[PDB]
Formats: sequence, structure tokens, C-alpha cells
Amino acid sequence: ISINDNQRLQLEPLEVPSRLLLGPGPSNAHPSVLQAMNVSPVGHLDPAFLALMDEIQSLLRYVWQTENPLTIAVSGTGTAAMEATIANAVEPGDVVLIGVAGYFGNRLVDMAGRYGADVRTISKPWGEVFSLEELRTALETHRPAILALVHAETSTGARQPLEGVGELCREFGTLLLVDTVTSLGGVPIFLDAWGVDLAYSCSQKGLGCSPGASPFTMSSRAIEKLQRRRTKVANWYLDMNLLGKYWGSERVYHHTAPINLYYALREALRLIAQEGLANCWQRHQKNVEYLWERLEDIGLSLHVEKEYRLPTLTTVCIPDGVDGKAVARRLLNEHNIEVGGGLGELAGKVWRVGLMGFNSRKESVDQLIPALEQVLR
Amino acid sequence: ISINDNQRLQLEPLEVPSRLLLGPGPSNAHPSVLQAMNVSPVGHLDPAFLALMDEIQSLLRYVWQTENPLTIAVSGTGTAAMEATIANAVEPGDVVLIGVAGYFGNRLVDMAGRYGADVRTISKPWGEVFSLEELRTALETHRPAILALVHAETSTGARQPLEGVGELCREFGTLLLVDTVTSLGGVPIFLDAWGVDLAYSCSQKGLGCSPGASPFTMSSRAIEKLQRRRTKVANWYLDMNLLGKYWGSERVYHHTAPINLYYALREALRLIAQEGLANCWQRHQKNVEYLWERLEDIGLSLHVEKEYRLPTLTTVCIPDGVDGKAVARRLLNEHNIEVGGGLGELAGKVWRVGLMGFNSRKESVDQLIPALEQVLR
Ligand SMILES: Cc1ncc(COP(=O)(O)O)c(C=O)c1O
Ligand SMILES: Cc1ncc(COP(=O)(O)O)c(C=O)c1O
Repeated sequence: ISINDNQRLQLEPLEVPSRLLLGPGPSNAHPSVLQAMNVSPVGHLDPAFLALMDEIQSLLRYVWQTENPLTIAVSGTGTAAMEATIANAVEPGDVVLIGVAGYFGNRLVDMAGRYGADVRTISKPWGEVFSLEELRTALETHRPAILALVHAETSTGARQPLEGVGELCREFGTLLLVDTVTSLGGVPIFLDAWGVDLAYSCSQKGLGCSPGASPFTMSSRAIEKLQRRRTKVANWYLDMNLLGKYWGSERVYHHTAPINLYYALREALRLIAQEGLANCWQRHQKNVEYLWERLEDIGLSLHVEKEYRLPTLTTVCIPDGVDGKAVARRLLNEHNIEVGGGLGELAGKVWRVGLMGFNSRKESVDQLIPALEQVLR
Repeated sequence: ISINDNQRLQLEPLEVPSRLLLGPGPSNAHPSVLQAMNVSPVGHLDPAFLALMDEIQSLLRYVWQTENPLTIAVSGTGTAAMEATIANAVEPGDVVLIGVAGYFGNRLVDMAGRYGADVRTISKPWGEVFSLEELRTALETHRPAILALVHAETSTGARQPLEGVGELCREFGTLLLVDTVTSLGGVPIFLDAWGVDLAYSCSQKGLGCSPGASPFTMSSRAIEKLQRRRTKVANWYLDMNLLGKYWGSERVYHHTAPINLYYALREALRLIAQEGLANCWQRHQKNVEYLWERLEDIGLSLHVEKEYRLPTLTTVCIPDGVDGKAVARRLLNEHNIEVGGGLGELAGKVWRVGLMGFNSRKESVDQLIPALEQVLR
């Protein structure tokens, strides 16, 4: 057997265009976070690395406002942490109620069915949110093991209020499972106060990091549920029975953690802890309000009712007579700015402007706006 | 609700010890690969990033010696790519035969059962390998849908010969599924010539990269099997029906790829293509032979029969009267060298010396040997 060199490409060292990433994700990581990746690795079970993990756990507890012991990073993107909440919480035949008001609601429906759930849904138009009474009626009707909601719907620009939801779930014996991929770091979240039982996020948005070290947490109620499973978790890579032994004191090998991505996450969290949560939320809200003003200035309208608008993701209506995809391509190629287009019920009807983490700054809006104006001429 | 700052750690910028990583994994990534992570991200669907992915696919085809279209990186460590082969190949009730001759054989048994397989095993003492006749007898007995083998058993130091195995599997209508986590880049592999149907590797060993961008491939026979599934793949993050649409021309969003880790993988593969496969295999074999000599020089013996010794992972016997764990701790703390200890049948009986990728160099052995001598005094 001789070596086949047909796909032996002769490449030059990496060169990539510069992009201001103002879409649904990923965002531009902070420069110090990128530098932290360029550090020699140590072993995934080296006491220094374990010390670093301990630091990531503490800082994730701070940033999410939880004291859950099982608060870790998953070695995968937001979808992996998402799937881990489903795999660890759902046993075949469990009734799982999903509030669907956007693309990620539908993804939750798909995932839950793959773990054998009896899937129930309630729906709102994309950009709208569920009331307490709507949720109560759905809990009455479906009597589910789990209620899943997306806190910050990246596909619609809406923030789902969660006050009273945990208490409501406790009345029905239901676990509360919440997507905070687009809220963590940029929108106030109080997981414990809200009685959330499983939550997940990502590293590439409010946290100002590269994708792939995705926050995950489980409450005591959620662990109790995991503990009574009749079968093993049907996902080996995401089985919290095993991951809990690596992140816990047993320090049992499960997988070789992505050393350099954890370096980056620890540095990203350090930067958030330095700024301070309150300040971070304030920055994101101030920046989004400037965005809304500049957009109004140039005659563009907003999709989502003011009260529920995400500071991290704004849906802007596409005017009649405007090709939304063409505008987005021209922004990318002529201006090096990424923005998102609409999906599903919002296909062709909105753009999606991300203002997250390191990109939540005035300079972002100041690049976007005159670029948008020139493209809309 | 006021903000709780109890876990708001006040940290200084990242500082980690230097370590020569000569254990089972991860290895020290090459400096240019680490530098490539420190580059601003672009979007996961930006044509420049898609171009980069196209490059990763071509170079993975070269390095693995396959022409499979579905050859990609999985956004997870070796365990994720491992699990993806199982999730995409196994339907409930499928008979799955695993050749268990080490720790990763047992992990395959565990995974397969979680996807509903009817799991069958054959066993060899750790450090030994299966013959063609042993495999034939097992295929006769179990008539399995899938035969799974570990090419390079990191827990034992043995290389499983695969010549004739694909032809044997075709006689029985069986798919061949192979772990190449510890062989890819450092040990000759000819996937297509060997008739392998699913394979997986990792990015942190022979490829000289950071963990988390793990090679995965499926043959046409394996895709045919996937295509006749009666149910969805029971793993959303690893479902090749969906990942195939991101890595293929449809370019449909599945997950936000770990941009900076793919930068690193593309650069790692570029470096291997520059060196050339033959040269890379030759380097690893020359370096391991120097290792064996220096170890003999200092009176240490080898566990594995010469013919099956891995160039990338050597099991060295622990002499009577020597505390293997204590030696390993002293190497780490007094000498900044990581080596592995034994597990399972080899607990307390072997150390495991990795010589992989960037660490497959004379300087590695030259650090290790006098350190080992001083520690053994
Ligand atoms: C609300 C929401 N949930 C889940 C995800 C999936 O995360 P990932 O793309 O990192 O896999 C995203 C993607 O950004 C998202 O916006
Ligand atoms: C043979 C083998 N298979 C699978 C794995 C799992 O890879 P990871 O630790 O990257 O999840 C390893 C770990 O190095 C291994 O040595």
C-alpha cells in the first residue's frame, strides 16, 4: 500500500478576514481571552488544571447567580450543554412540556423526543412570550415532569420573563429547564431565586469567549431526578453521573478536557468578575438603547414589544422593497460586518443584530449604522 | 433580588506551570498551532470559515488515507467522535461485537449498550491483540451488525493489526468500526485499503493540536446503514444527518463551530501535510526505538510484544519494590514531566509513556530518561 497524496493540499499559513460579528453568534472574543488560548497545555488531571476548573465553577456560580455544586463547563458548544440538560433530565415516557416561541423551542421539541419523552407544546408567535397564566393552564393540562423555556430567543429578539415560574413549577411537581445561551452575561439572570432546575449557556456570546466551553448547571431537585433513573443516561459524553466525578473531588478521568478553551473560559470569567455583573448588565442595556435610537434615526422599526426586547439580540424589521439577504451579504463583503437574517415565521421579515460581550460597545453600533445606511441607499 | 458576590473571585491573569506531556494525552501542541488560536473569529457560516472547513476535510482525508466524503471534525474531544460512531451506526437490537483488550474496549461496550445494542465481546489480556482466526470465530458466533476494535490501545501500548479484517467483515455483512485516537498521525493507517467503515480520532495526540476538534469518518456502507434507520439518531449534537448538511454544500446551521479550535486543527494538518505522512510515521518509529534503548539502558523492560508496540504509547513495566504512582508524582513535581500510570489489569504494573506529534522528538526522551533515573534512585 503506497500513500495517496491526492488530497495533500499545499497550504500557506492561516489568513482570515476581519469581521465585526454582530449576528446571532458567535461574537468577537475579547483579545486577552484569545491570548489565553496561546499558552502551553497541561494535563486534564494536573492539579493546576483542576485548580483552574475549580475557578471556572466558582465564577460560573457567580455569573449565573446560583450556588449549585454541579455547575460546570461542557466540552462542546451551546447545543451540547442544551442536549446535556435533556439527556440528564428525561427518561422514556416522561412528559416534557416545551414553550415554543422561536427556533430553539422547536429544537428542544426534537431533542426531547429523541430521549423518549412524551412531548407537549404550547406556542406563541415568534417575538412574543408566555404569561404566568398561560403556563399555569399548560401545566394543568399536561402535568409534565419538565417545563422547558428559552430565556433569550436568539431567533426572535425576545426575553421570556421567569418570575413566578419556579414557584408555579413546584406547585405541579415539575422541573424548570431554561436556555440562557443568549442571556448569560448580558441580561440579568438569578437562577436560584427563579427556582431554575437545569440551565445551559454558551461561551461565545455574553461571556466574550470562543465557542466550545458551555456552562451547564443542575439544582438539587434535578440531581434527585437523575438519581432515581431506572437506566443509565443515554449519552455517555454528557452523562453527569460521570462528568460529576471529574469536576468533583473524585477526579476520575471521563474525557480529555479542551485545555486551551478552558484557559480562555477562565480568563473570560475573570474579566466579567472584574467588571462586575451589575456593570455588565448595565453596559449591555445602555448599548442596546443607543442601537434602538440610531436605528430609529435611519427609519428602521423594532419587532419586539419594548419590555421583552433583549439587550443582546435585536430584531429589526426589514422594510418592504428591501432584500434582507442581499443587505446582509453587502454588509459582510463591503463592510466586514456580520448581522443575522430571519428564520421560520420571521424569514425575510427581520434582521438580527447581536450586541454581546466584547461587542457590546458604542463602536459596534457606530460601525453598523452608517454601513446599513449606505447599503440601504 | 440583590447580586450575591460570595463566589466573585478576585483573580490574577492566568499562570500555569510548564509541563512536558509524555502521558497517554494530551500532548504538547505545536507552537504555531497554539498561535493560530489567537486570531479573531469569523462566523461559523462565513464563506472564509467554510473554505477552512473544506481544507480540514481534504487534509483529514489525506492523513487518514481515505477518500470518504463524510470526513469531518466533531466539535468535542475523542470521546465525542467515538460516541458519534456508535450513535450513527447502532439501532436498538443491533448486535455489536467489541474486541476488548483494554480500557477503551470496555468504554465501547458501555456506549453501545446505551444505544440499545445487543452487546457481544471477545477478550484478550491487556497488551495482546486479536488474530484473524479469533475474529473469524467471533463473527461466526455472533453474526454482528458491527465489529468494533481499538487500533491503538492507549491503556496497554498495543497496536491491533487490521489487515484482512475489512474483507472478513464483508464476508459476514458486518461494518468495521475502529478507534484511531492514538494512531492517527504517528502510526500508519490506510482506512480505505483496510475497509474500515467508521473511524474516529482526536486532535491532541499525533495531530499536535489542542483537544476538541476530533476527526470522524464514515464509508459509503456506513452511510447506507444510517440511511435505513427506522428512527432518528438518538443524539442530536452528533447526528450525521444534520452534521452532513453543515459540512456539505447545503450549509445548514447545526451548531456554532469552535472557530478558534478549527483554526488550530487546520494549521496542525497543514504542518503534517508539509512534513508528509511517511516522514511523520518514520519520525515516530525512530523516536520510540530510541526510547526503548534508553529504557533498556537504565534496566527497564517493555510490556508489549515488539511487533505490536505502538510508537505513540509505550508501556514500561514497574519493577518490584517501586511505587509507580509515587514515581509519576515526583516526575511531575520535581521534573515537570507527565507520564501515565496503569489502569485495570495493568494497575500498578506499567507506566505509559506517550511520544506523540510535537512531543515525538529526541529531546523528549532526553528529558525523561535522566529524570526517571534520578527518581528511581
Ligand atoms: C438560544 C440558543 N440556544 C442554543 C444555541 C446553540 O448553541 P451552539 O450554536 O453554540 O451549539 C444557540 C446558538 O447560538 C442559541 O442562540
Ligand atoms: C484509545 C482512546 N480512545 C478514546 C479516547 C477518548 O478521547 P478524549 O479523552 O479526547 O475524550 C482516548 C483518550 O485519549 C484514547 O486514548
